[PDB]
Amino acid sequence: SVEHIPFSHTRYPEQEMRMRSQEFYELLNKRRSVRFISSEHVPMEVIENVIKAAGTAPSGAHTEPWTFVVVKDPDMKHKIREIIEEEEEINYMKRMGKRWVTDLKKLRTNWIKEYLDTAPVLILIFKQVHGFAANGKKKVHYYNEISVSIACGLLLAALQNAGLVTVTTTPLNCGPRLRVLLGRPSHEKLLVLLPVGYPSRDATVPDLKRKALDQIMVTVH
Amino acid sequence: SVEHIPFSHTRYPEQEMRMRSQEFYELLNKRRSVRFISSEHVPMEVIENVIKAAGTAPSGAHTEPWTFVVVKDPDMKHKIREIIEEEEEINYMKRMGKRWVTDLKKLRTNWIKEYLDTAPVLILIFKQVHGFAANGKKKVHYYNEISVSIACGLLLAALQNAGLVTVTTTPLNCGPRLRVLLGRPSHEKLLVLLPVGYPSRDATVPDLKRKALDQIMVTV
Ligand SMILES: Cc1cc2nc3c(=O)[nH]c(=O)nc-3n(C[C@H](O)[C@H](O)[C@H](O)COP(=O)(O)O)c2cc1C
Ligand SMILES: Cc1cc2nc3c(=O)[nH]c(=O)nc-3n(C[C@H](O)[C@H](O)[C@H](O)COP(=O)(O)O)c2cc1C
Ligand SMILES: N[C@@H](Cc1cc(I)c(O)c(I)c1)C(=O)O
Ligand SMILES: N[C@@H](Cc1cc(I)c(O)c(I)c1)C(=O)O
Repeated sequence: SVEHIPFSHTRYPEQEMRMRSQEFYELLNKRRSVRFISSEHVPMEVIENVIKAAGTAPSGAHTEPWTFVVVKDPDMKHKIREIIEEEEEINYMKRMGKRWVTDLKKLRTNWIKEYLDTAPVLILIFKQVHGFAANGKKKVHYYNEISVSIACGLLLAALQNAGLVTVTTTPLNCGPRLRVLLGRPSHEKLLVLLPVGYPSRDATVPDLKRKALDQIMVTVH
Repeated sequence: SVEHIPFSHTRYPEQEMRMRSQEFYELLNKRRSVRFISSEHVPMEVIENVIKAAGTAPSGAHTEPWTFVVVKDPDMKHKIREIIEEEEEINYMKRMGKRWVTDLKKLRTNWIKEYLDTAPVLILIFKQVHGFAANGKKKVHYYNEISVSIACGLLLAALQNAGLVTVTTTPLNCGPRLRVLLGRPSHEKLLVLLPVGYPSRDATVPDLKRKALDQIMVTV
């Protein structure tokens, strides 16, 4: 059924629009995945306000196919760390394949993940690959992966705006074990882990360049 | 290859963090998919900046596997409308199946898509399923769909921040036809299509409510 209201919208005059879009670009452009996170405590309000932000993503036919699992318990965080090192280490020695580990080299990345223990909160984003109403019939979540991914793009923006850092991780093959560990139901699958907090004093990043605009944008006549 | 540098953070005193993260939530919450786009011209510098924003996304092994095809030419915009409308008609009639079609009544969409002609900008996000080294050899794009989608998330944030509207659309079975029409290379696949501009004077949205925090978040 559902009815249809007018849309009220807030416009800015063209000059203001430009300002806000340069500035927002200049802000997002400082976002860098950080793999070295201070142990220092983050305000729980903020973590909430960024998850809230993520939950404003669009989603196939309005299905909102996403769960955000927040872990700050030092002992559950450790248990996650165990599952992921065990798996990542197999992924590096063999599972990923030679080509993938080669391609990874430059980032100086290994199966050791200090941050899963040091980061004050983790965020595990789970997609719901279908759902159930209160009625208990299966519902279809169209384009669930894209939807949750967008939402997730929204998370990254809110974190960077709120002055927190993270890295977007997809720990290969740790899905099923983390589901079970975290008591998530069978219709939910892990899509990303994000460790959240302040960068560590000694935090570094790989000196990578983003592509020039004329290499992501094509105008067509 | 490599090179690793000290990372420079720009920190905020906690009170300010709650304030910024609340405002940014409120800001984002006023975004809705809008399917009635006015034909007013929008400024390029802005479309540009929302794309620069979208391009600052993370990506699997720093592959950046995204191409944003911007189309403002009315002729071309029209030929996109023909293709899509032709195909969504089939989609609604025979091809999406009954369940899906029903799931969509509440939103009052069909295969007529006027914003394809009306809107002053179309943005087609394509994902690069693989790419090419400077030296011409194939390189793998790890998690390209998630990477491109994420970028797309930042693009939606950037549109919103800037006072424009759109509607994330997935034109099922339009992929190939639009690819060739827009001249794109074989290794590119259309993800999503965004008609961008201001809302029409008349513009509606369905009256949907969003989940509350405790229906999406779970602490352990
Ligand atoms: C990936 C995905 C696919 C979508 N595909 C379409 C579509 O093909 N046609 C359309 O009108 N809207 C599409 N949308 C818009 C959604 O229907 C919209 O977000 C949802 O109905 C709730 O709307 P909201 O943005 O106002 O919160 C899509 C959204 C998502 C994220
Ligand atoms: C979906 C996808 C998967 C990723 N997986 C990992 C990963 O598992 N481990 C890791 O350290 N970083 C991962 N990242 C972070 C990227 O390596 C990083 O985004 C890329 O090198 C560019 O770095 P930047 O975010 O600072 O721009 C992933 C990013 C994307 C979008
Ligand atoms: N892409 C088609 C069908 C469609 C409508 C909506 I609303 C939606 O959320 C999804 I998934 C698909 C169209 O544009 O009408
Ligand atoms: N997930 C592993 C390996 C990995 C590293 C990077 I850097 C990356 O972009 C991707 I795709 C995979 C790890 O976290 O070490």
